[PDB]
Amino acid sequence: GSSGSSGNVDAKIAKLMGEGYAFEEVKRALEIAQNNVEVARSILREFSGPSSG
Amino acid sequence: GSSGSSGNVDAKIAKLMGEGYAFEEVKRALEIAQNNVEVARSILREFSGPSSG
Repeated sequence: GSSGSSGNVDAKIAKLMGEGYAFEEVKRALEIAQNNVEVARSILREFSGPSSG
Repeated sequence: GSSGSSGNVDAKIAKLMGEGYAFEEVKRALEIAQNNVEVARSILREFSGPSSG
């Protein structure tokens, strides 16, 4: 992506919440992930594990 | 740090292992962290979260 050294936090939370996760879980993921969306998606994947099919 | 665009993976695994975590745990943490030591620490703090004092 165009920038990889911080920027915003709330926009990232909104991003991950759109994947179908609760705000609380997302806030946890962005905290741990040093506020990175690309990285937070892996955290929520582990803590939730969504289905498909 | 000075540079964060991915890089060698072994050099990251071998770093977190020196903290006190097992290979299994470290390799996992790095994969979740998009192979980044700085974020892997926060992940190991969630799967282990060791004590001090």
